[PDB]
Amino acid sequence: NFPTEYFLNTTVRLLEYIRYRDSNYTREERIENLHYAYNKAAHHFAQPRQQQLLKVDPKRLQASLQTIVGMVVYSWAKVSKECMADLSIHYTYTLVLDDSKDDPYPTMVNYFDDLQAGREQAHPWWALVNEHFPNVLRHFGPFCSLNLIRSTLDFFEGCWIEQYNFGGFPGSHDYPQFLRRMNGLGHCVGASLWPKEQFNERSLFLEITSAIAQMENWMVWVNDLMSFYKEFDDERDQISLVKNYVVSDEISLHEALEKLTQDTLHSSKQMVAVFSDKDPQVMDTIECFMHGYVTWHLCDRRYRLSEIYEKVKEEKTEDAQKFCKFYEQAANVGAVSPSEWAYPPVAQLANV
Amino acid sequence: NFPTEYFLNTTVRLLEYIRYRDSNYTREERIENLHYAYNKAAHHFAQPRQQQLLKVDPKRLQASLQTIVGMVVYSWAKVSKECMADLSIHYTYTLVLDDSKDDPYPTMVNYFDDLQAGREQAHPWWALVNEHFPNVLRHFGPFCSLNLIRSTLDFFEGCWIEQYNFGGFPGSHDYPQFLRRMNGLGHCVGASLWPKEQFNERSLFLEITSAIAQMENWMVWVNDLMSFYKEFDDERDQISLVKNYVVSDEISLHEALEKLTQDTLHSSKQMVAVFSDKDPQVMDTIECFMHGYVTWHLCDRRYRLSEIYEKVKEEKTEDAQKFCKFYEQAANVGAVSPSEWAYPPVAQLANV
Ligand SMILES: CC[N+](CC)(CC)Cc1ccccc1
Ligand SMILES: [Mg+2]
Ligand SMILES: [Mg+2]
Ligand SMILES: [Mg+2]
Repeated sequence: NFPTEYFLNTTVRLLEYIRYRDSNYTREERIENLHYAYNKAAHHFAQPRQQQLLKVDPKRLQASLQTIVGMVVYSWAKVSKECMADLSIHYTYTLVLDDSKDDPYPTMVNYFDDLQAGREQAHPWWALVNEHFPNVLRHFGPFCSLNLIRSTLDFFEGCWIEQYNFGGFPGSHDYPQFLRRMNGLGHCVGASLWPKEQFNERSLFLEITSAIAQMENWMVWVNDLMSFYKEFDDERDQISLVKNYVVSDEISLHEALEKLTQDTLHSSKQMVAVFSDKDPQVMDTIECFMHGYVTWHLCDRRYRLSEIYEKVKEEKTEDAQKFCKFYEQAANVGAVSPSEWAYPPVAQLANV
Repeated sequence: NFPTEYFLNTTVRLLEYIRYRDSNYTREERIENLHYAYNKAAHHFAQPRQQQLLKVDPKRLQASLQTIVGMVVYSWAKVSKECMADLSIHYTYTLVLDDSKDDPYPTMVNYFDDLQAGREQAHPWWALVNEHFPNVLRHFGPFCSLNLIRSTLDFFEGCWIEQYNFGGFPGSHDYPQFLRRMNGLGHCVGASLWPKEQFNERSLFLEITSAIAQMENWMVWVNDLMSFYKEFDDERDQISLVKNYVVSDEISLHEALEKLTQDTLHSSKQMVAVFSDKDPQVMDTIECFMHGYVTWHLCDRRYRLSEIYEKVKEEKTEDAQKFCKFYEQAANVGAVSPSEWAYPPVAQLANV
């Protein structure tokens, strides 16, 4: 019984308030990048070693690779082409784990010993991610790298904790954000926004650190919101910030939703206050990520918000009128045919 | 300036909530443990490798190791002697890194590659800490270990950031929590309260995870609260959670203090509220930690809370007397002369 209606009352405030307006790229640029990124990642995930260690249903690997290339490209609009590709590999790995089961425990028992000795991790995921990492890290200075590493690590714990579908003992007010922060790849996204070929870690240490701290919550709440739909009646997505707010904080799915919104709205207000007068170049990237990020949410299959445009394309509310007005802008700019960039299929590359 | 009355009220409330009371920890036992831990550690830090790779003025090392042994022994009341010893070494390392003013950049440049390769780290602090870690992790299961490994890493970055003496951009509301969390060592503390020889993560996963989640905030805010007296006039330490709230949030020092207190009390309440009915054995570890922690704050000279007792030992106010009650209780069990356990000095062990 997805609340609907109210969903719009939320989405609209956010979009209207952040003055949603994806302006980055040109149809003739957007595709150049979608294809470049998809091409490298797909060639990578098609190798035998990757194919044999990453346990993923071919179909899901493909859908994920596409949702990721879409995310990297639409949000990291100011980084190099190579950078998007390598980021797309790293984020495609994390998405595989985010949607998977399997118990880590058995393989994580000698984690730190194998680490300190230089011995491939028992867990296949760690074995492939740690092997690939260097191709992501080369694009960054040391500090931003630490952030990427830590975050990827935290995210690993989060997925683990998530495998107990636990929303927290009622009255464990802290639990909710504790868990969301742990699996939101906050510091990983925020730091990967600053390639060294384009930024000087030491010269912009303060702005970059501030961006990591602030963007962590914006980035995650916006997703907690936009994807409230697709994560509604799905297992594994059963445990979400909103849903755990209810359990742990003891309130109604209606209030928890208002909570997430009042927050998201504030994060947004402070992003601007803080980064407006600062280095134009920084603002530009934050700006592009924020708009591009929303464009992707209103366009990728994963979040399937189409099943809402075509479910309210009728209800003439001053609310669902704005929602649809927005959804339109989005697809208009970011709705592309996979037939123009996502090819050939990863599988087809694998059996060669 | 200085809310002597307001502080007292908040302190008594916090002590009340957590039920600050009579431990079953006998003063003769406290001394057994204080000496055991101090001894293994002093012998460790007196090793030559340690002696030449750890840059710390001998007197501060001596003092630091002592403050730590006290903190551990008085708070990890239910763990074995070896456990207290090994945690005492790891926590002394961390505390010692704040004395370092050296830029992590040059040594962090090849962090990930040396790591993945199994080559000794460039930054000496890492070389020692990572080499000693097994000595600590062996006391815990895999889950709990991951947590320690992560916090220590987050800790390293926080030190890095703190080197910039930056309290946050005005309006960057998410910065103080971000930073305090970065170097709070929360998930480390929380996860180190459950040795595998006494608990089973698999069976108590949700209880443990939840503790980590709530303890992270409790432990850091309670420390920020007790430290609020010594740091009040400390022009040296410019960036403290509260002082950052002042700058980042743009509020009066008093308003920020008001913020900490609310979070601290509320955090305390929810602690009990959530763990009273839970496994008895677990609530004991929690219940005891909170008490010794406070006992330690009340007893370690570094916080100079005795200066307060010396200024309200006669007022006939309910708060003022309640305070003294608790203090004399703590002094009763905790006030122990260093001569009784901390010997011989590390310096003397080093020449031998
Ligand atoms: C990158 C962070 N994200 C983006 C939608 C929001 C918290 C979740 C995510 C996790 C794992 C793979 C892809 C996306
Ligand atoms: Mg996830
Ligand atoms: Mg998910
Ligand atoms: Mg979500």
